[PDB]
Amino acid sequence: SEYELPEDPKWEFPRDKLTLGKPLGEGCFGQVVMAEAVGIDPKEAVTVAVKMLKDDATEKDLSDLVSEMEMMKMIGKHKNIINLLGACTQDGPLYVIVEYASKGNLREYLRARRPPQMTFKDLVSCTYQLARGMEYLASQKCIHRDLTARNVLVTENNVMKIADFGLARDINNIDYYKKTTNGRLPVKWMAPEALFDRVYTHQSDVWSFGVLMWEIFTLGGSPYPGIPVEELFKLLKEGHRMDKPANCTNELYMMMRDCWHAVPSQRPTFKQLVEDLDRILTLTTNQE
Amino acid sequence: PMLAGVSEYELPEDPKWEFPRDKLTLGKPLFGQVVMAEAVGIDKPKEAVTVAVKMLKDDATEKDLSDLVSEMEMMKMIGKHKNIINLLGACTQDGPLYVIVEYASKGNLREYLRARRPPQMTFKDLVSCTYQLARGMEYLASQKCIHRDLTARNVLVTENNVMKIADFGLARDINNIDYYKKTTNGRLPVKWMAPEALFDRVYTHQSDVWSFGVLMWEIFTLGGSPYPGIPVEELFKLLKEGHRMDKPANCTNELYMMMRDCWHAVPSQRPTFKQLVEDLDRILTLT
Amino acid sequence: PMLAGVSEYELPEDPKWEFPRDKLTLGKPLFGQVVMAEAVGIDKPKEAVTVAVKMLKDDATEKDLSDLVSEMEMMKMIGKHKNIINLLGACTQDGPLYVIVEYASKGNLREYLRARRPPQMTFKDLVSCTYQLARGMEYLASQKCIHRDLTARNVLVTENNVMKIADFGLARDINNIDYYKKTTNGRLPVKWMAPEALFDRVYTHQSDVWSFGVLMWEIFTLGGSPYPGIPVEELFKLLKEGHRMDKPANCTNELYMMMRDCWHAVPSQRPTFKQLVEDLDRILTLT
Amino acid sequence: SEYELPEDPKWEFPRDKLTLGKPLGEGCFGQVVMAEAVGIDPKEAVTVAVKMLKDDATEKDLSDLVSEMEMMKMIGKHKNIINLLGACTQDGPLYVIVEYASKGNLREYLRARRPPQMTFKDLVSCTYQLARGMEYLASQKCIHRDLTARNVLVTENNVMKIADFGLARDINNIDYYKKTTNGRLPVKWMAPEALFDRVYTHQSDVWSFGVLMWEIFTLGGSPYPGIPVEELFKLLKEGHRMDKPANCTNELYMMMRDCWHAVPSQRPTFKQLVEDLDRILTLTTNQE
Ligand SMILES: CP(=O)(O)OP(=O)(O)OC[C@H]1O[C@@H](n2cnc3c(N)ncnc32)[C@H](O)[C@@H]1O
Ligand SMILES: CP(=O)(O)OP(=O)(O)OC[C@H]1O[C@@H](n2cnc3c(N)ncnc32)[C@H](O)[C@@H]1O
Ligand SMILES: CP(=O)(O)OP(=O)(O)OC[C@H]1O[C@@H](n2cnc3c(N)ncnc32)[C@H](O)[C@@H]1O
Ligand SMILES: CP(=O)(O)OP(=O)(O)OC[C@H]1O[C@@H](n2cnc3c(N)ncnc32)[C@H](O)[C@@H]1O
Repeated sequence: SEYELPEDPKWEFPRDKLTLGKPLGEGCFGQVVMAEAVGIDPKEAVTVAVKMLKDDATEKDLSDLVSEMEMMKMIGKHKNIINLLGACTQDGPLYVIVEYASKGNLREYLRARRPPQMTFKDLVSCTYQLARGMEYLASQKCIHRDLTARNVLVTENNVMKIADFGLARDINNIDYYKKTTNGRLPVKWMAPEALFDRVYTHQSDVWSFGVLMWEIFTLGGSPYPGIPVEELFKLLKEGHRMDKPANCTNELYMMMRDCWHAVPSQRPTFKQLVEDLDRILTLTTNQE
Repeated sequence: PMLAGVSEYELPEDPKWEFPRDKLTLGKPLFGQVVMAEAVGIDKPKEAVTVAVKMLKDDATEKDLSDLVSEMEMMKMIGKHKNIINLLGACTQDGPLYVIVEYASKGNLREYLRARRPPQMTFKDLVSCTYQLARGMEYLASQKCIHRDLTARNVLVTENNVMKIADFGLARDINNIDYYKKTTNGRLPVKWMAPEALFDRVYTHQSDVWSFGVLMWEIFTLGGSPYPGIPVEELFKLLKEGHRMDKPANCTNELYMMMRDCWHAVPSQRPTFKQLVEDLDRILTLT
Repeated sequence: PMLAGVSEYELPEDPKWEFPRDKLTLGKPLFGQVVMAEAVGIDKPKEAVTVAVKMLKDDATEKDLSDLVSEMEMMKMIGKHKNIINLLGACTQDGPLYVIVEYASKGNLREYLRARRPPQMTFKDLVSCTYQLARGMEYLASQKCIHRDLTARNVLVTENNVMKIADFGLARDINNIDYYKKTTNGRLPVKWMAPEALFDRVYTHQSDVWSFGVLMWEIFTLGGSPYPGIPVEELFKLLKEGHRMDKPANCTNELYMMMRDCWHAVPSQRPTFKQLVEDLDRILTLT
Repeated sequence: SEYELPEDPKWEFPRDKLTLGKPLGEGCFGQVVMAEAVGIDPKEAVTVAVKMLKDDATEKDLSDLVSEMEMMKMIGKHKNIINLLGACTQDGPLYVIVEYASKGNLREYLRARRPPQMTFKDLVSCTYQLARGMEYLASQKCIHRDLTARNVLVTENNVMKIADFGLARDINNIDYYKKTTNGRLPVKWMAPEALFDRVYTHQSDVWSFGVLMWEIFTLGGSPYPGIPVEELFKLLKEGHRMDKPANCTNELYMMMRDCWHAVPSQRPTFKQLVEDLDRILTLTTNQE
């Protein structure tokens, strides 16, 4: 065969049962399009999203798409993680078929529902759902490395879905100590040890989660407003951190600041973040 | 003297190229982002000229930042040429990095050609476009630079329909070092890569000639996508097996043989950019 | 609770594998350095056993440190096996990283065989050595590890002449990820690399089978150097052209066909380690 | 041809005029052997050193050897830089032919001439020669990146020769800002910005020179005695530096400490180091 990907029958989807449709957008690393997959699971046609390469794809783009597919299989299913539905890997272009999220990414979702709509309780719920998704990811021995609001999708029923696992790693046995340089990660979401010390652990993902929390409570704001990525390397070393969002309580801001402790072991674990957010969410949810 | 900690930024000064931030007004958008802008005095010290500004986005990675800085550095090394987008200035101190370059009102070549397909491009125009690009590459090669990302999407077109080679973020300076067996090329567009760039960890001017051949095919197909119907996923093996693209409809046998020569498996058997310029000049004259 | 700044070291704890520094006495030397040592209680809690300790040198690089840590991590993943050098313990806290492993009194296989060439090795011994190594690799592959650096110099021999696969610094865990198109392999020994590892940015268990074939050749030549008279400098092109090593003098047609099968260009056409073990067991029994 | 290296006639040496001899040692990345080259320059046979690959050479080893050859051609000739004499690049294994230094590397040279022989003036002279070599290298727009005593050779006439350019880079036009990760450089000779900030400049080589100075004045001592490379990353960030060698004056120790300023622009330039060392050397040299 002229193709290269190995067979994995349980996940393979027939190409003649997939109808590609409207493009959902370009990621410079490939493209996602809406599609109809018959019997992907009932011989019913369900709307899905398909990720594939563009004509100017590089070997890194191809390896990233394949890595994302492999990581999703390892992670497994979870309410707060975009679900892998199947793939077309044989006799043709690589198609990774995933759950379609009609409301788009979290940043645009929040920006479109700003006040002159999102309620404070809705923001806490979003944060809780994502903490649960990350707590699950970490328990599956996966480090995401690219947790941003743009990389979270929202379903028609407003469910938060962590997505974009192309940069994620499997740390079940190897932790890449001193060999993960991290030059392809978004600087404004990176923990200091990821930027300077060639490591990346679950605690580094906790730092990114703190930045994601800030994005949520600013209803889709861009991190470190007015501070170019160009001067952030030295500012971070100097202890500078983002300020408190207007629609954030002291308790939630202290949580963000704790995720940003310089010492990784001083940051909360995702298990602890889930416990605290469950308490806060419950108390902010009307019980009448 | 300078006190310590005056700037938290990192780029060194280069006064001759530095442009005042207060003289630049960023406009509508057009790895990073490019936006139109007005630059006062970059040319008449009071006249505002329309330019393009490349900068980082909020989700910039260290590779993105190093690529933008590398592009700026390569443009200074290469120097000015009619068929290369020219660097006009840069804001590198006390703020975000802005690389200011010539604005090309007609967009990239791919789109340019696609929008001018028969229902306004003439055969002579296609040959002219190809010759201009061969001249730009001959100059770039003489300046000891390998571009590595030559595609029609990376060629811009000005108001006066001048072809401008752009996007030097992946380019390398091979004046003294050639990166033999240490350039893995995983960030280059597969459909434009020579076999030795894909498999053998090298990249020479002859690898750019292979890319030029693909660009020629894109041009004579009026912005068509290379290896139609062939996924990049199976191209690695097809290329080793000797497969090559077919002749575009609006292409003469002479021009197609030129493309095929750029795709010889053995790099030294491909023409040099100097030879391509000489041949295209002759063809253009006889057209 | 723990106060901050108690340790300036970086490795996380793993108690079950940690060995007391005061129970380890470093001896004479044997990327880093390996030295003999005496470890009290690593086995009788009062008995000192002779072991080998791998550690960094004063000119260690971050790659050297990450490689030593990776080797330690891979050995824990792989688990114990008769034909794999076993990990005994490690000192990772409050001091230099010491990876403590089984001491093999007879050195590496290359030297072992060279010192036993006819003026004490028998044909049966060579087959036995090969089978033992096939068994070790079959186990490693079942544990979803790709070694990537299988050479006779990376095989150690114990006092009881047991073959032990060693040097897991370049090994990878492919339980869930296979590194497709992202493993460039520039740090692997060229003369032991499968063509797809050299040219196609992949590495699978079938690539280790190719290396195993080269190891078989090293074994039946009593520690000879692969591709004699052929510089690594011209091997890239020779390999693409289909060239393969000749049959060693002390090798039967059957064993040579096995080597040639490990060197099939198409990876799926090579035997699996499981098949190699089954075939070698039969040959060994008929010898 | 089955080989890959391009021709460069002016430097090519005939293989039949080169006789390989005794091995000078293994560098794990290749091997160096003594040899006789006839007419390499007079049809006289001069003793030279030849660097070549070993049978287990990797692609990095091959690319490093070729890079070293290319860098030496760019640097040019200098009294304090090991001289490239020629190479055999066609129709056979790559041989890079260089000046033979009979006294070996500087670390062993100093250790073999310790006191129960080196004089203090000799140590200052060694340091001055190396500063001159580096001042020249930097003016040629080259960053060495691997300046250690083991990487300095000494000739029969006690001339200091900077060697091992396999990790060096040409920064005539490109400076590799934020794209030089430096994971293959010896940690104990690395400036903090080289370790943490993905950059490498001439000022980073000045830091390494300070460590080399310490090696010289301890007569071949190993840097950061008793401090494992494993804990140096955090100790460096915390401002820790090596102590003053016994046979070092306050003036020379202040020079070392200045080479180790955390801020690169605060370190002296090689031009300044050469000027100060020339003064110190002159004053320590008997003028009777
Ligand atoms: C941030 P980027 O690299 O563009 O990210 P990507 O290219 O994956 O997505 C491009 C567009 O398609 C959207 N998108 C990606 N995956 C899905 C999906 N599964 N369902 C709905 N929209 C998606 C994404 O939010 C964005 O609007
Ligand atoms: C190939 P890519 O990564 O999209 O390239 P880039 O990130 O520079 O995208 C810039 C967009 O604006 C266009 N563009 C880039 N530079 C200029 C310029 N100097 N003048 C006019 N248009 C430009 C370019 O063709 C594309 O449409
Ligand atoms: C192939 P290399 O990089 O030399 O490999 P290494 O750096 O481990 O060198 C170690 C030296 O001591 C030998 N050696 C390594 N490990 C052991 C061991 N566990 N027992 C006995 N000898 C060993 C090894 O064969 C070589 O001679
Ligand atoms: C530190 P390493 O990697 O072994 O360094 P290398 O392998 O280049 O050198 C190995 C041995 O050969 C010595 N050597 C290298 N080059 C020369 C030379 N040009 N003249 C004399 N000895 C040399 C070097 O000092 C050491 O003793």
